[PDB]
Amino acid sequence: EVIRNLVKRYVAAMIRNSKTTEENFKELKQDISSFRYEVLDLL
Amino acid sequence: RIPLQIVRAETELSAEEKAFLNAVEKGDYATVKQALQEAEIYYNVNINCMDPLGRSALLIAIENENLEIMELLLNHSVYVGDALLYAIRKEVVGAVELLLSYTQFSEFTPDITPIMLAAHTNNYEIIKLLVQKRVTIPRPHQIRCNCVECVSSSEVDSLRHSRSRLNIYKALASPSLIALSSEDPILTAFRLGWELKELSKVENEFKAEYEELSQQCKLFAKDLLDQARSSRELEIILNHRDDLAKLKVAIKYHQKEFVAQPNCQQLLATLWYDGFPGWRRKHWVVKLLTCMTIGFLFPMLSIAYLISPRSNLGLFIKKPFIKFICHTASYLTFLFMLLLASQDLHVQGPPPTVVEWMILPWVLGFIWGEIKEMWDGGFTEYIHDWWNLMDFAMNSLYLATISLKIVAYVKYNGSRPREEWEMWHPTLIAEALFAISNILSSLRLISLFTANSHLGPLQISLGRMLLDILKFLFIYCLVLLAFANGLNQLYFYYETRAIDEPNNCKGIRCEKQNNAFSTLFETLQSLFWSVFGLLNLYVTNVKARHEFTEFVGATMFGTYNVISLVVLLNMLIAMMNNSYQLIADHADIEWKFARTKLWMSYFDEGGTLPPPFNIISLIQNQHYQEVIRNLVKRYVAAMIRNSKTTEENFKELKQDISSFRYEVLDLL
Amino acid sequence: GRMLLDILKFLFIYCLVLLAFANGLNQLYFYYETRAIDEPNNCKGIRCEKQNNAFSTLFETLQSLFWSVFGLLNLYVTNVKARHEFTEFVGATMFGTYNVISLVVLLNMLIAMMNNSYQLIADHADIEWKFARTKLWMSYFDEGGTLPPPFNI
Amino acid sequence: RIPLQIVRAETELSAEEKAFLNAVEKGDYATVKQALQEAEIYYNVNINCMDPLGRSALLIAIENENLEIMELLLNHSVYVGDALLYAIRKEVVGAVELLLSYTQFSEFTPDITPIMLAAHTNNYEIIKLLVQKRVTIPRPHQIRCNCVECVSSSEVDSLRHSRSRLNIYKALASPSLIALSSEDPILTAFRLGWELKELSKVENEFKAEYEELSQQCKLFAKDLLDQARSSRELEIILNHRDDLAKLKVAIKYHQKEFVAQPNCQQLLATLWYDGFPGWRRKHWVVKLLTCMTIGFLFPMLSIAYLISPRSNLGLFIKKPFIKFICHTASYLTFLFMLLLASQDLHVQGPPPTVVEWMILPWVLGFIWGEIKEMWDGGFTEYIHDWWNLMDFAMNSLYLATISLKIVAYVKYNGSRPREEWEMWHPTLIAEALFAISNILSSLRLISLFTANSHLGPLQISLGRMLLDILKFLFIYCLVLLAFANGLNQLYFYYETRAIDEPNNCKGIRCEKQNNAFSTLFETLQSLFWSVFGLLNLYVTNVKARHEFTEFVGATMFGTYNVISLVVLLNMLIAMMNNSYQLIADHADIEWKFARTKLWMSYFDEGGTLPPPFNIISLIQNQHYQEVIRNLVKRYVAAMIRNSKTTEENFKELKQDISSFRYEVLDLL
Amino acid sequence: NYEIIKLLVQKRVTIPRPHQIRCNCVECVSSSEVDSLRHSRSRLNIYKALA
Ligand SMILES: CC(C)CCC[C@@H](C)[C@H]1CC[C@H]2[C@@H]3CC=C4C[C@@H](OC(=O)CCC(=O)O)CC[C@]4(C)[C@H]3CC[C@]12C
Ligand SMILES: CC(C)CCC[C@@H](C)[C@H]1CC[C@H]2[C@@H]3CC=C4C[C@@H](OC(=O)CCC(=O)O)CC[C@]4(C)[C@H]3CC[C@]12C
Ligand SMILES: Cn1c(=O)n(CCCO)c(=O)c2c1nc(Oc1cccc(Cl)c1)n2Cc1ccc(Cl)cc1
Ligand SMILES: Cn1c(=O)n(CCCO)c(=O)c2c1nc(Oc1cccc(Cl)c1)n2Cc1ccc(Cl)cc1
Ligand SMILES: Cn1c(=O)n(CCCO)c(=O)c2c1nc(Oc1cccc(Cl)c1)n2Cc1ccc(Cl)cc1
Ligand SMILES: [Ca+2]
Ligand SMILES: [Ca+2]
Ligand SMILES: [Zn+2]
Ligand SMILES: [Zn+2]
Ligand SMILES: [Zn+2]
Repeated sequence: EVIRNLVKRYVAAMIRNSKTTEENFKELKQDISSFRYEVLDLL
Repeated sequence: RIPLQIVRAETELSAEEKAFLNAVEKGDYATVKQALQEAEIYYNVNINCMDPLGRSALLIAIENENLEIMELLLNHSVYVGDALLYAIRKEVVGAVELLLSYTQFSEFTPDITPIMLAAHTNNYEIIKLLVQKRVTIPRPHQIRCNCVECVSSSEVDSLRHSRSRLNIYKALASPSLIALSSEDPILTAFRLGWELKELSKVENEFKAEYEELSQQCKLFAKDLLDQARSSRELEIILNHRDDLAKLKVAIKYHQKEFVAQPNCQQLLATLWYDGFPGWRRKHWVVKLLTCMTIGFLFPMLSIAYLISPRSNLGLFIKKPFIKFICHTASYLTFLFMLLLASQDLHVQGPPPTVVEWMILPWVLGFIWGEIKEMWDGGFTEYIHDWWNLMDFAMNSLYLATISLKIVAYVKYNGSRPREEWEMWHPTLIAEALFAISNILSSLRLISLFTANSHLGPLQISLGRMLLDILKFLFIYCLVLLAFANGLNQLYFYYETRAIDEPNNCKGIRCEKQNNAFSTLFETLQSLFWSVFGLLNLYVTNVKARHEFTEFVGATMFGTYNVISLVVLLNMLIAMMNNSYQLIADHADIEWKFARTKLWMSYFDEGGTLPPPFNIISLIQNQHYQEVIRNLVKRYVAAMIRNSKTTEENFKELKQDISSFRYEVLDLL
Repeated sequence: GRMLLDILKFLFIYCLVLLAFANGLNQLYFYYETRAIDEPNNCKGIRCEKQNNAFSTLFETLQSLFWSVFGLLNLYVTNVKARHEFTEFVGATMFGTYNVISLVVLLNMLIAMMNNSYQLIADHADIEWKFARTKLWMSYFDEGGTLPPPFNI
Repeated sequence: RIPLQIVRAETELSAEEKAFLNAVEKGDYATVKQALQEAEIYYNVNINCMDPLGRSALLIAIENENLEIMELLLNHSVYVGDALLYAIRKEVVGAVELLLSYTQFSEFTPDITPIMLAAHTNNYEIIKLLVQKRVTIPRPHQIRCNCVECVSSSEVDSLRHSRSRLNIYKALASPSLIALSSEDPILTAFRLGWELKELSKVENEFKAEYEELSQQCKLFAKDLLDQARSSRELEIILNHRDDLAKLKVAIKYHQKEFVAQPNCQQLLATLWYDGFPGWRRKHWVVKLLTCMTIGFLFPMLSIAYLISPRSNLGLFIKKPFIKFICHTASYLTFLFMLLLASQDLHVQGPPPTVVEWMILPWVLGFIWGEIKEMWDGGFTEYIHDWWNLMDFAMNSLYLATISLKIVAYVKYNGSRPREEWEMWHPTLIAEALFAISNILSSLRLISLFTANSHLGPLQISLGRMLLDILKFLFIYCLVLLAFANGLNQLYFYYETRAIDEPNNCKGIRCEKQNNAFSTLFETLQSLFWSVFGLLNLYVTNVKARHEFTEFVGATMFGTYNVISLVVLLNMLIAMMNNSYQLIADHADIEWKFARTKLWMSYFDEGGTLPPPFNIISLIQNQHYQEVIRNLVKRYVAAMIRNSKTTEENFKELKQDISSFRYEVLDLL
Repeated sequence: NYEIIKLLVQKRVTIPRPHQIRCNCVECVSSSEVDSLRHSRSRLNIYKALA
């Protein structure tokens, strides 16, 4: 049970540390362009 | 093959519970609202379900900075436990206010409170929002407290108690939490940093965290001082009493960065050159000539102060730079007389000469000044100098010299040649003590390297490398004693009388060295002098034909040489290199702190005359408060600007784009 | 050349220590000064085969403390003809403390200072050298001084 | 007051020309299209107008990655000069293809061409697009070319010529441009890096740029090798002929990173331990015992190879590790015999003893092996070793020793005691030469530290610090010669005959040193030995009572001591510290290169027997091409992935958002 | 990546067991002789997965 608690805490802490690249900007551009194409088609 | 499975299993989400969480993550407001409305009727989706990462719907909404979905979840009465802590850690203004207006796994320890976490984040907006209410932080006990509660908590759970104390001190040492809710932020920062340094000393573990908290408080004080925009404000700050009272308080708490502030140093320099208004812009030759002229006239200035303090010359010595020059010139003349004191020697206990009669008043002035400083400043201040130790040694040696001179004068009258004097004759001991005192007096000039720009930081560096030297001293002494014991044990059998020696000289200080290792004292001296190569090799030889014993002694001596020179001395060089590289970054700040202490030592009325001539509130609080308010405003604005000028940012951007996309698609 | 500045800075502290211990040793030893005739070869001072009167005068004391840096001062110079063993031990202790400072403490500190300064000035060595070499080259661009000595006269 | 105005004025934009440029910057397609259509009718807006930064409308559109507005401008026939260069530098795929299909200020020099700029950017997509057409890059001339065109261009404009050459070599050294359009990328990278290193040597200026281009080519070759996925591919690569031919070519071009490749080293290690299959996983004691057993049996293996090379023992010595062990054991036995050679001495020119008779075949084998290596390998390879210099010195000294022994044997018969022999007697010179040869032979073992993991990189570091030692040698020698000249000039008047000396011994190697500075040769030796403290101080004394001369000589000697020890030796220590810190990062690669050379030296059939026993295509090209194609694909994919895994990115995001906003607003 | 690793471990997935550091079985020596590069790469990948 102690190990289960430690593993939960470690996973949460390491995910937090990782959360706190050019591919990110590419994904942002992709999202904007997909939204733009959807809006243009709908209109 | 290695089978891989889930050792610690959990409760999996249902197909709907996963679609609902995915909708929350994507920010689709319409589907989340539909799921929330359907859960009230059909009870098919648990709105409080976690995810494989442990986050619930509310935590997902908070992490994405989606205020609309967050508020929608809050209106449906979802579990909100510890959500405020996640909102505060995320440093999102919307989540707090939303949440403020309203044993599972948690990423925060049970002792964390909203105000404590906000102070940990050092976020001025959220800290101010929480301080707007009635919030409190528990008072930590004394560093060395021994009450029943402290010992009970330490014994029951040392880890929990230590963690709680560290969290409390992290909360209190927050620059934003000191900017608010603190009468005197500068004094609070000083004392809090001092207490954190003391805790770092006491707490062998967690030492780095307390050190960094103390350094953070020191930097906060320095930045508050940096926000000053006029000389009036700086004077008001430094002269505030809880002159230069607050500067003295800063010096007491070892606030080196605060003292070495460029504006603080500029004000201290304007005070330092009281007489000369344009000393900053002068040539080297002009400054040197002025210093020489002032130094050569120190007796005149001292006499003028003695006769009439209120005159163009009487009060000219009370100026700090002039007073320093006069004291330095007096000490230089004393050293010159000490040098001249060695320019009939058969008289046993001779009367003091003219040079000694001139030296005596300087020694009396030194002793009187030391005891006057002890009487005025106190005891702790006297022993904190660490330069008063050499002064005490000098004064004691001079007093012993005078006592032995008196004893030899009143116990001997005849003129017997020195060749047949006793080994412990009073005159010889007095002369040896006087020579040691002369060495110490001339070495006392090191403390004046602080006043110089080129010699000050170098003196600081050498003084701080003396600590590495001291650390190496212990291991060297252990090795030296070990090999001295071995060599003495081997060689003490062949000890020879001084008569047997070719010139009736025994020991290593003879032209032909002998009996190098016969006694432990002589063995220690021989191993000392072999470091400098002054011990000859034939000292490892004995008259008897014991070639094995001679070779074994020679091998012990060679191993001692190898260690002490090849291994220990090079290790000392490496340690000095590392320490000097470490302390080269902070040399300027330490030097400016030391020089400020030196300058302030000459600001006081007492001790104006150098030896031997020394033996012959509401409105102030209001002004300080308004200046502090201006400083806090400026500091907050500057630090917010600096922070403004992560993957979570891109996640928030994606969340905003997706929410906009879903809204547009629904509307169309 | 740029490390010569660190050497110069260390020179002041070394000279202060040297003068202090020279004053102490001279004060201790000037009573036992001996004439050159009394010496075995009529040679007085430290540049004799048997060193003598190392600390009898301040000038000789300064030279003796200088040569002890290089190990050329023998230990028996701390010995006097009279049986004043306390005086001899005190002089030997002063000499040993001077040795300890000047060699163990001061010389290693000088080495550390030189290491730091050389590491600091290694980045800009090329630019400084090119500036100096440009000055040297331009010194030979002028008509004056074309003929080297002795042809210039 | 200082008036501030525009010294170099330009032509300001009109109110419309500014609104049109602002519309282009914001990405509003509708307003830009309206302005373009209105300009054709009213001619009120110059479509080619610049901005305060010099950018035109097309440059603004390219910089914002706005393909729609760009294409709209292109359809209206705007000025397009040098726009392709900006599109290529921006590394935007859309701009090129758009522009490809179709003296003002420019940010690119006139010698820049589209393919050259694309190669500079090292962008595989654009480089491939440009190579799809028929594009060429000018061939740079020889590094030391002396044709009329090169000298004419250098004299007319040295700056332009140097810039053009550097740009061409930047284009050619592009990893992407070598991945395409190159028959053998590995060989191309090797030779291009070699030529760039040679240019860096020749070009005193621009040295850093050529160095970094060469390093980039070396890294490209190493990465191409890194993309290998099987041992078959690695063998095909290393064995390709334009065995291990390509590895030898890499070693020739000093491709240290390519040679120190872990897979290359693993293959070389499998070749190195031919006999032992499991040497990688063995204990220290087992390896040591095996090495000792093989070394003690080296004569047996040599004899077995001599008698029948085709046997379990005849060909057991041809294995590289076994051959190395046998040669090392042979050299160790030679050194052991050299040590034993010093265990009647009055015979003038005695016959060689049994130990000398055993030593002679080893010397003959050494000489024969050296001349055989010279005959087989060549001259440049022989002199590139830099270890053959010590071997040549040893062989010459041994030959001189043998010649002098023969001369003394056939010119002397009587047995005269050595005390009355001539100073230049042949036996004495022969013995001195033999002793020097013994020193050199024993010192020759340094080259075997390469084979060891712990001793190899240390030897590399010490060898590379020998260069700093050599650099310090010149300044030390200048100082030494200067002070030797001064001391000799001062002291040569008091030169005394050897008879006048107490023991008829003259010079500094006597028990009482004398005439230390009488002659220049003796003065040089005396200043040398004072470095180690072996020169006594009384050598600065003269018989005459010239106390001024003695003091001046002593002061010269003291200044020499101060310089050579305090100043020069500490500066040497500082230089060594800096150089060792610099070369500690690359120690492993250099050591692995040196060890690869050592291992490959034992791969050849020639020189198998150690002394003294030495004196008794289309399908290969196709396989290499397919392997290279796979490597290039993998390298391109990996480098694109690495690059994927700026303020201009945020500017492009803002441009996309604003263009979407304007389109939506117009539609609504 | 904890999420994807958990997703894959939700199924029945296995990772091959590396042999002894100094293993001398027929399979290890056969793989080493046939392709040393491939065998070394596979071992390193397995230990990267397990660590
Ligand atoms: C160096 C050898 C020859 C022994 C010298 C003995 C004294 C003559 C020297 C040694 C240290 C020197 C002192 C080192 C420090 C200073 C700082 C200096 O103050 C300044 O640098 C000017 C700026 C300022 O302090 O306000 C005044 C000279 C003084 C007292 C020096 C005066 C002369 C001193 C005492
Ligand atoms: C050190 C003092 C006592 C003089 C010793 C003389 C020799 C007995 C020593 C000195 C250097 C030694 C050599 C240093 C280098 C090596 C590398 C070593 O090769 C290895 O490290 C095993 C791995 C491999 O090379 O394949 C073989 C032993 C050998 C030749 C050593 C054999 C013994 C040597 C010649
Ligand atoms: C510590 N020490 C020492 O005290 N004396 C003085 C002896 C009394 O004259 C040495 O002479 C000495 C030494 N260390 C050494 O070199 C090493 C280095 C590593 C391991 C060993 Cl074992 C020795 N030597 C030189 C030497 C080498 C071989 C032989 Cl056979 C004999 C002398
Ligand atoms: C400065 N100095 C010195 O001048 N001489 C010459 C004296 C005249 O022969 C030393 O012999 C000496 C020394 N320093 C030392 O080692 C330490 C190290 C740290 C603290 C102390 Cl107190 C001593 N020694 C060795 C020694 C140790 C114990 C004893 Cl009882 C006696 C001698
Ligand atoms: C270079 N040199 C030297 O050769 N001898 C040998 C002379 C022959 O015995 C020294 O004795 C010497 C020295 N350097 C020194 O210390 C400094 C340090 C900085 C500047 C000066 Cl000027 C001197 N000394 C000690 C000394 C100081 C003052 C006096 Cl008055 C006399 C001797
Ligand atoms: Ca004091
Ligand atoms: Ca060779
Ligand atoms: Zn308590
Ligand atoms: Zn050409
Ligand atoms: Zn196996």
